[PDB]
Amino acid sequence: QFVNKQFNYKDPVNGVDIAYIKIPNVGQMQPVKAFKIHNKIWVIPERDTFTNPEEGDLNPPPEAKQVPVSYYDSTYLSTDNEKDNYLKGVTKLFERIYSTDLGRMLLTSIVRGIPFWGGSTIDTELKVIDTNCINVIQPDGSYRSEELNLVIIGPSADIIQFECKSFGHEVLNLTRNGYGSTQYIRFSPDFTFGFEESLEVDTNPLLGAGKFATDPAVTLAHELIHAGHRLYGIAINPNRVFKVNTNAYYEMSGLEVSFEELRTFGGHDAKFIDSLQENEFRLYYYNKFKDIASTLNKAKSIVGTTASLQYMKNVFKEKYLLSEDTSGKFSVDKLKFDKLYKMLTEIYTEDNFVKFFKVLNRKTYLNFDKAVFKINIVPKVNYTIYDGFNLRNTNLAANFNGQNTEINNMNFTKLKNFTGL
Ligand SMILES: [Hg+2]
Repeated sequence: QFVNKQFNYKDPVNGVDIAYIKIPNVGQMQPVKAFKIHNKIWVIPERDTFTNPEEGDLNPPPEAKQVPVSYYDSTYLSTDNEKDNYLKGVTKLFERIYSTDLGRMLLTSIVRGIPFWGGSTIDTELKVIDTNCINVIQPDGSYRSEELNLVIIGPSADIIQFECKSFGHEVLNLTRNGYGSTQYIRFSPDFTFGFEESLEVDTNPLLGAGKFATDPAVTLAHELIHAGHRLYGIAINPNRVFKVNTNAYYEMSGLEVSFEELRTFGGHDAKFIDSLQENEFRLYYYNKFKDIASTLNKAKSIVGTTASLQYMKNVFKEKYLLSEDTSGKFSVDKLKFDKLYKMLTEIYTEDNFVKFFKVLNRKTYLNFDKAVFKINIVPKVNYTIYDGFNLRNTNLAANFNGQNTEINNMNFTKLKNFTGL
């Protein structure tokens, strides 16, 4: 079991795993109630009005601009009951991901993926990077800094814009230099997307109303895979995009999909990135792990009193699977690097999780969303850790009937259609 406490949103704060916290954003903010569901992983059941100064409220953009696939509701996730349900929904989804061998591996890699202590401007000293921590209000009212890897937070204005956010460094590209950084995942367990079972229908923008619902566990896993990349500093620059020439409608609109998203989906999508660049990326991040080992070897003392130099050097030797001689000098073994790189990029994919969940799912990232549904996964009669919607020993166990929004219509309320627009 991944989440040892069944938190209720109204549980009293203790300054340990139920606390009012502040996020290291450049602006001001009122403390927000947060829940530590696992070592290094916190959940904030609030709409993310914090990580991005440009998204400080919940109203859509009124400047003759509006993205087609979007959904707005400024009251969602504003009541204590919604926040309680959000917390239990997210918890349930982590347990579902933890219930599979692949999910356990991913969550283990994510917990191990401590953002690198590269904040020191002096080579002989190892120092944390402040924006990889939160500030936790203690029972005496004072703040203490706590390192963390992952935050699950509510979506911003656009409810169905699920994405990873993280704080940048002035000089460093933390998500693409091997360092990594604390990841804020905007996510909701209260909505899901509809897709079409037929491939030609799913990839056509004019057809389908979204007969089947995506298992939210897959959506979170997709998100967590992205966070794994960025926590290990191997995320592919989103400016590297594949000019889709395999879907006449994508080409018609000149749609480009980032290599990072094709990689995350896996399956055939990941094959659109040809060998020459794949090799280039691998070699690029292999060197970054070399510079990390070269930084560790120069560090002779540590900054602060939270942990010893020896301990932090070992934390990063285990994160990056470095090699260590008797004198403590670290190096990167190409074999072990390729092992970890492939693990994070090819083993952890959305298409692989589909196999472990035994759910129905979009066959490619290169499709067209059909509709968005309101769901409630907290009741065991709706959704279980082990089966998602396809509850065993009911009519929903077979043929993914649980995700069939026409057969299981009581579990889905269609809110918006995207076909045609
Ligand atoms: Hg993400």
